[PDB]
Amino acid sequence: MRPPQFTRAQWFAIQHISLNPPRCTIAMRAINNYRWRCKNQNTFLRTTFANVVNVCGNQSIRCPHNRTLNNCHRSRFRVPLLHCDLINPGAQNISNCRYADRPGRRFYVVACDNRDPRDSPRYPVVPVHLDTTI
Ligand SMILES: Nc1ncnc2c1ncn2[C@@H]1O[C@H](COP(=O)(O)O)[C@@H](O)[C@H]1OP(=O)(O)O
Repeated sequence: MRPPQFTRAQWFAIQHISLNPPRCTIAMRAINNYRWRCKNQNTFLRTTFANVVNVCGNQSIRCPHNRTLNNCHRSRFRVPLLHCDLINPGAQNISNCRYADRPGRRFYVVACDNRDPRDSPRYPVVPVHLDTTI
């Protein structure tokens, strides 16, 4: 459940965009604050919001994880990433979750939609979901 105070685009940036992320255990705290249980896995794309918006404006394709949607877009280049892996599953409380940091590099596929009235008018079309990385 995305917290109502944030638009889909804002929650996407909070969960998946970070050029220079801190350790996973630290970065994930803000995200787990709004959940019932700690997130098992989360990926941060080391790029800028502006760059993802550009990927939105390219060739459209069916979303791999949900082919009924023809609103996905694949990046042209592989981008560095930071995978955050949960260490204590079901174990420790949602207050003391620790993560392992794991670097990676690949293409990403995002679903994009029309901006929310609360979003910046500068970007008519914005990224709202990370479908997968290849
Ligand atoms: N509207 C949506 N469309 C597609 N995937 C979604 C949507 N809402 C949540 N998800 C994805 O479902 C999974 C489980 O959601 P949750 O843990 O909140 O229940 C996550 O990978 C999440 O993506 P995301 O990682 O961006 O949150």
